Amino acid sequence: SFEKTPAIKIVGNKFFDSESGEQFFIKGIAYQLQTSYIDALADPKICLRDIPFLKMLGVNTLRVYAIDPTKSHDICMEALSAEGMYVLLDLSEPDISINRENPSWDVHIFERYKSVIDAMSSFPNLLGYFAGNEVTNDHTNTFASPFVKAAIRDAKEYISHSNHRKIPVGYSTNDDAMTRDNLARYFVCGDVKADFYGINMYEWCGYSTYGTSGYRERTKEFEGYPIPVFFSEFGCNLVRPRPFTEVSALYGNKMSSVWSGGLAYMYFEEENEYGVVKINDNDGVDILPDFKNLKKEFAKADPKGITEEEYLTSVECPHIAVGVWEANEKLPETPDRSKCACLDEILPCEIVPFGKYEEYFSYLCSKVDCSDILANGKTGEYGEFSDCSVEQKLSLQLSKLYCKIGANDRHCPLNDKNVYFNLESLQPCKNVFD
Repeated sequence: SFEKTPAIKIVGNKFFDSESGEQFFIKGIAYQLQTSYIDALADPKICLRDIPFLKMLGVNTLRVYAIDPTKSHDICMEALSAEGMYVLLDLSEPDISINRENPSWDVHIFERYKSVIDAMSSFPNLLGYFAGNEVTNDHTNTFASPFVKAAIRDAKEYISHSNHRKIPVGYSTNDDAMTRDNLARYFVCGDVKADFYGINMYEWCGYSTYGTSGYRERTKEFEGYPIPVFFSEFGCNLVRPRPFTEVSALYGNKMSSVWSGGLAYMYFEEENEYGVVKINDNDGVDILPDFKNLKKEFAKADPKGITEEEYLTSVECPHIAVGVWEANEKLPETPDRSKCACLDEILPCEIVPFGKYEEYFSYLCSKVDCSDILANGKTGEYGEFSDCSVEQKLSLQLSKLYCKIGANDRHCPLNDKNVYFNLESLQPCKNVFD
């Protein structure tokens, strides 16, 4: 039973408890142990150790960056519900993410997102999904953001055309001044919109103020923004112990009318000095001085919200400007698993997954036309097979060189142990093919 955590819903630019009608404010902390990620919410001994410490801290929300969808989460998710706690969840993992330097929206990443959605959507205390975290981070990689918008669209589509509660799908961004307005506008522009928007906000350092930190200016620029907005991370570590005086500002009357709260970064201490606890060699919890300051600030924080009943009584995309903003409004298409699966059956020359990609793409794309696998977020040109996996794309180009050479001897023209002749290509899915 999840009675202590009714589903939160979005109306306009605010969160609301769907059963009480009261506005929901996030008082959170990031909770991530550093598969090749660790999924503490799949390990009862870890989460049941930490939840009593989370309870003392006074949080109602965790941010989790990676779960293993092949594992069960009901024990930890029920234990969290018992203490009134919700989860914001990233859909990616470290090795399956939109790469900001070479962005793609493809079958491999989309399948990861779906699996996470399938693993976690039955939990009423799943607050929301992040389709991206700081993908575009400065003016040289804004062309990554159309790939993220496509991911939001396709994630929302897949949630929509399914049996699940319509869990909102949003985005988490950094705080680079040259890109931040454009990013905010881009994610609510056109036909595809994020459902909510978190900022990783570290502008308030030590004993700062509302007027000197930048918080006032941020608050004024997000006032009237059409979707819920909050601090997906906060807790600058200039001075230590961290005072967390930003918490008083965040949940004060001025900021609580714009921001839906925030999540401190983070629970575990991990060589970066951001923890509120340290895990000892016994695997027990040692409370750090930060914990008490955060605890005391969250306890004082009493945001003045509005009831849903009371609250009840598309925008232009940024222009393209070279060097500054280069995110095309035209998005890549929904990746097609069945179409890309056909390459595995028909292609003469295949390569098993691996530095070598960049090397082997440079090589093959000098000998054959690679337009069919390129994805360009600046111009909105996406090749026919640009949604396929990193290996299928490479296999296609190698197979193209093989046929162009014409030898027809089953010698694939690239010397590498991962290259092999595909015997399935001699057999008679879809003749739609190339």
